[PDB]
Amino acid sequence: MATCWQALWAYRSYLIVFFVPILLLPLPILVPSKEAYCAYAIILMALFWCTEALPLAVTALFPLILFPMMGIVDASEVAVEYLKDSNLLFFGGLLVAIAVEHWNLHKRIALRVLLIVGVRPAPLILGFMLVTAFLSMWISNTATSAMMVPIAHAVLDQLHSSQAHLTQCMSLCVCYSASIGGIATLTGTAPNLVLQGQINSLFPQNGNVVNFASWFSFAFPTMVILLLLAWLWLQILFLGFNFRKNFGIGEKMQEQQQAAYCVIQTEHRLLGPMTFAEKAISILFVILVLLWFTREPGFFLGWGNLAFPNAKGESMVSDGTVAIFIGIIMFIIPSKFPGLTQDPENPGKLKAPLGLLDWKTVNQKMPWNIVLLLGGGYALAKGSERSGLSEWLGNKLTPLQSVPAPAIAIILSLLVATFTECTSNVATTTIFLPILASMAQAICLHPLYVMLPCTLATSLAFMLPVATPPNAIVFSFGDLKVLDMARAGFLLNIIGVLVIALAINSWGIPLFSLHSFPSWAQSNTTA
Amino acid sequence: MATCWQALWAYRSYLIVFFVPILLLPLPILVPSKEAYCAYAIILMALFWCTEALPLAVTALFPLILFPMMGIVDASEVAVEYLKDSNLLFFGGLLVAIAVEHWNLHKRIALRVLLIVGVRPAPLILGFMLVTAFLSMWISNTATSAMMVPIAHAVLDQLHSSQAHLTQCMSLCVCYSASIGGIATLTGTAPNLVLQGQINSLFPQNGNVVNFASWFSFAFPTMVILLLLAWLWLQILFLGFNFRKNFGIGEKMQEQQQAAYCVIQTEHRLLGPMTFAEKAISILFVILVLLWFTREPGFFLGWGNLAFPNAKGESMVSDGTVAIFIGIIMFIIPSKFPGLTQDPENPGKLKAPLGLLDWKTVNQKMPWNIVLLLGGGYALAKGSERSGLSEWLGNKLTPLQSVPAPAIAIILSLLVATFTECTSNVATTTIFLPILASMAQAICLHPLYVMLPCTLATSLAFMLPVATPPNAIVFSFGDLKVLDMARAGFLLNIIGVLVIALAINSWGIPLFSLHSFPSWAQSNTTA
Ligand SMILES: CCCCCCCCCCCCCCCCCC(=O)OC[C@H](COP(=O)(O)O)OC(=O)CCCCCCCCCCCCCCCCC
Ligand SMILES: CCCCCCCCCCCCCCCCCC(=O)OC[C@H](COP(=O)(O)O)OC(=O)CCCCCCCCCCCCCCCCC
Ligand SMILES: CC(C)CCC[C@@H](C)[C@H]1CC[C@H]2[C@@H]3CC=C4C[C@@H](OC(=O)CCC(=O)O)CC[C@]4(C)[C@H]3CC[C@]12C
Ligand SMILES: CC(C)CCC[C@@H](C)[C@H]1CC[C@H]2[C@@H]3CC=C4C[C@@H](OC(=O)CCC(=O)O)CC[C@]4(C)[C@H]3CC[C@]12C
Ligand SMILES: CCCCCc1ccc(/C=C/C(=O)Nc2ccccc2C(=O)O)cc1
Ligand SMILES: CCCCCc1ccc(/C=C/C(=O)Nc2ccccc2C(=O)O)cc1
Repeated sequence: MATCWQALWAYRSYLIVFFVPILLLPLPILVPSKEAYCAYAIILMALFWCTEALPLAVTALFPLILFPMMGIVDASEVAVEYLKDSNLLFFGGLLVAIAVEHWNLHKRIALRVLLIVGVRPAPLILGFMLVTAFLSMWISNTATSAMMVPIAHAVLDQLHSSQAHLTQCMSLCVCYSASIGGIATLTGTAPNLVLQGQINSLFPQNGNVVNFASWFSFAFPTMVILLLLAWLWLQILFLGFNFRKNFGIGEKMQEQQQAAYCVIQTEHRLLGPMTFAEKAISILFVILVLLWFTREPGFFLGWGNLAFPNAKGESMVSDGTVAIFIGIIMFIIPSKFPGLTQDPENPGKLKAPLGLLDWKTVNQKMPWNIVLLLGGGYALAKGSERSGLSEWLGNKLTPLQSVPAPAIAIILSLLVATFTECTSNVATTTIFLPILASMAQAICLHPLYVMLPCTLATSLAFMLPVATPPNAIVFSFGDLKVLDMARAGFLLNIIGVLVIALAINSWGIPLFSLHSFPSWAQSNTTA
Repeated sequence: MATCWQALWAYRSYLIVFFVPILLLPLPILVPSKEAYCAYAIILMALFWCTEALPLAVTALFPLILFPMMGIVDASEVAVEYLKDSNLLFFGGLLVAIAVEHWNLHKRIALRVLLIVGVRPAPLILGFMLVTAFLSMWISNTATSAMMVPIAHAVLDQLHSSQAHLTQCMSLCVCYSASIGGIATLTGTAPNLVLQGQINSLFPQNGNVVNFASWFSFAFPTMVILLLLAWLWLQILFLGFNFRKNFGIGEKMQEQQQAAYCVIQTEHRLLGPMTFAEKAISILFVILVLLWFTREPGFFLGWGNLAFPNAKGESMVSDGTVAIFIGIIMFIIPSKFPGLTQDPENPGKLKAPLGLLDWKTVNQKMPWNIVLLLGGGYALAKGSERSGLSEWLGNKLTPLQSVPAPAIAIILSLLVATFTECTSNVATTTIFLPILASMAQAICLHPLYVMLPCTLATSLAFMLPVATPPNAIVFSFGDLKVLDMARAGFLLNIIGVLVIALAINSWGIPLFSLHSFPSWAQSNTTA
């Protein structure tokens, strides 16, 4: 009787696997098209992540057994989508983070951070949101998340150990600041450069109206307002809304934080002179970031364009090649260089010191499930283009002409920021942007009024682990749930739409003259 | 004085990394072309595998940092070569081998094999060479090596434990029989079907001279002679040439083998009735092989052509899709199905049984280095086509016309079997075969006399771990060296050439009429 409601709650992860793909079978049966077959696979994988029925890397293997056997794409063509260039940037970025962790260099950094900032929950999070968003303005968002996530994990382990929901608030703040901060520069992310392509290709006489100096004046105050509104929402949701326990003001919080800071000062006064392994890894860490800043900056000419150019003039060497090249070097350098030890067998001959990385410790400490989880996001987005789901949704934005013009920028921002959680940012932008230019010419509206919110809203990807590859790197240590990401990222999409709709109707109107319909957007069909 | 020769022998793995890429710099400097830049990367990676200076998966990351920064191919195009379709067949094939190993089913199979064959070294190896070569005639060579290598490893662990150089002789015999046995049928391997394409496309009036019934009559006696000559060479090299210790004849070998067989009979009489986890995995193992036999057989119509066809008529579902689909199912089925246990925290609610596979045991027992080692072989072969190294070597076979005709089949077989150790079998065959047809028409020679040894010699890949993806699967357990493979595979290439040159000059002459220059190979330029 009452034992039936006990057992079925224990079997809740086996009842979802058996009853979710049956309850969605009205979709690929009643509307038999190739677009409905791709929408079935998107809802299915999004429901297996929130309920956590399967492991995260097992659900990412579902495009390998769905897209062939419903006719979307061949099996050999869906297989080469799983190890792209951004997978190797996560691979080589975590080869450095393993050698930092193994030689106790993460205990040196996490004690030097907490001596500067201090044991306070909320100013420590804002200290990590500012450095991550500042770094993401100049390098790729995957290179920032692969570097800052193992550092933010070592600070939390040194905070909790020295004190005897904060670990989810700090893992999400590095995920979100790497995506929010990338929109303040023209070369910050990838869909920002597509808008400069589609403006110079659609309207060839614009006179360079979208350059580095005018995009920065429009999108940098949007980044700062969206950052401080994301810090307030992440603090209210996961930490309390007390706003005095968070900053630690008053008594009974100054008694603990003096007793927590005096442990950190003692723990830092031990672990004295640095070893040879810490001196060689910290030098290789500065060289790795200095080669990321100056590889292809865009506003001057880096070493990736002087040496190694292609026919067009861009770089054949990406950010992943610099990360693999440094991680290979760590297999070569000895760890204790004059370390002639003795071997137990054949006493005889001597033994060599191990390198800064050996394969035995790389095989243990590597998050191999994230490499598959990131690869399952590309195959889910590639099958969305090969079926025609992006083209079908793009041809539904056209009858939105009979809405007043300030409300076309809001409805379009919601539809792009929802749809970009499934697909890629670069492929959504190059499809939608020719459609919105032809729609703006028909209702005597200026372009870059429906194209500028369409470019900024592809970077508001805050819910699912397949959009914005920063979203999957934060699951490398298993202290999160995918429900906890979707619980914080839903209202952050609606906050981010109301900020973009503020920046396009105030301080976006004078520096672009959005009230004129200028003389480079005419055609033979307008007037 | 004498301590200098002690220390430098200990540092032998750091002196090779520093002095091999300096001693080969005369190649990319003196002959500055794009073909010499690709030959430099091939010799470099082949020298780091034999001397074992770096780990096997680290050397496979070298096309990611070589081919971009010497102009061969872009970094984003060399990155999507590392997870192809045959990587996922090794992945899903080892998901089943982990669940077999974890639930002690490998102890049931390894005791049932040794009760049938018996503790004798040399007839046990021939028992594994026959079943592997028979299975490889009907399915892909990667699916046979992914299934038979964990079974042959469990027999050796049960042989050595029940007895108190054989472990290298048995790992290589499953590697070589999966490649040798695949040439006896037309649909056995991939370059065999390319010859039926290039014959029907070059000479359209051949009258179907290469079909299933005539290829089998020519290439099946070649497979059996090459198999028994490979069993004799592997036994002489690794085991002794005593030929009575191997078969175990005489006294002092019948005293041990009766005392070794009586341990196996006792060890098998324990481990009684099978559990639920052994009954569900053994049924999923028969269904996996039954779906591999009948997917796309070629001589009748499988389920891959009836259901899921493409526009041409072939299958959109490959052997990798069947292996992933079974390995996903093992995450769903419970292991002890009415297993309502108790949880220590909240005594209260109950707990669910784990599946047949959980991610904690997959993350430990998976050979993740072989997935990278197999991917480094495709990127090394793809960069050989994008530079033009295969085209350059193909245009050097043309001036071989002024050699007597039985010696053109031997020289060409040596040059293909050497060059195929670096590149792929399918891409070497589709480049070389149009060149040899045009060379055969100019010296009044029959085709399929220089094309039939060119098709059979792309399957004699026995030295390096990048050719024939069976060659990299045998390193999954680390009991081999790459030098031990190259020490057995060098003379097996010269043995395999002298067998092909026997089958093309005896019993290859009457059933193809190779002495006639028939009426379908004429042109406007011949006579
Ligand atoms: C404002 C909050 C900032 C929080 C910053 C969090 C992110 C830190 C990223 C660290 C990146 C490290 C790159 C590699 C470094 C290699 C060198 C190395 O390890 O040397 C040993 C060094 C410790 O040397 P030792 O003291 O001799 O043991 O360890 C370090 O990693 C150095 C500390 C790095 C982080 C410092 C961040 C300071 C930001 C200050 C911003 C302004 C604060 C204003 C408010 C306070 C005013 C007083
Ligand atoms: C000739 C040498 C043959 C050597 C064969 C080596 C390769 C064996 C491949 C085994 C593939 C197993 C697929 C999955 C099986 C699931 C079922 C299962 O495990 O059932 C429990 C079963 C044991 O059941 P139990 O006895 O109740 O514990 O275990 C097995 O896996 C069955 C044994 C499989 C291998 C048998 C090979 C026999 C070949 C005979 C060829 C002719 C020999 C001529 C000379 C001797 C004459 C007397
Ligand atoms: C539940 C787990 C353990 C296994 C996988 C179940 C689902 C995730 C997928 C895998 C195979 C899928 C099926 C693969 C192919 C088809 C055929 C498809 O219809 C056609 O292809 C009709 C013919 C055509 O128009 O081409 C309708 C959906 C369906 C049944 C799919 C329904 C959803 C299925 C069962
Ligand atoms: C030894 C490990 C620790 C680091 C890597 C060393 C070698 C494996 C590779 C990596 C980079 C390679 C270099 C990359 C580029 C070039 C330029 C190349 O010449 C040109 O490209 C000339 C200009 C042109 O014609 O395009 C000659 C080889 C060289 C020096 C390569 C020599 C071999 C190098 C040093
Ligand atoms: C299928 C993919 C989507 C998953 C379903 C889903 C899950 C969560 C949410 C967002 C809930 C939320 O934002 N709730 C709150 C609001 C205001 C204050 C506190 C909360 C709170 O939940 O704590 C939306 C949708
Ligand atoms: C750079 C890639 C090639 C590696 C170099 C290389 C390594 C090994 C060999 C083959 C040696 C061999 O076959 N030797 C023997 C012959 C007859 C009986 C016993 C042996 C024996 O070595 O035990 C050839 C070349």
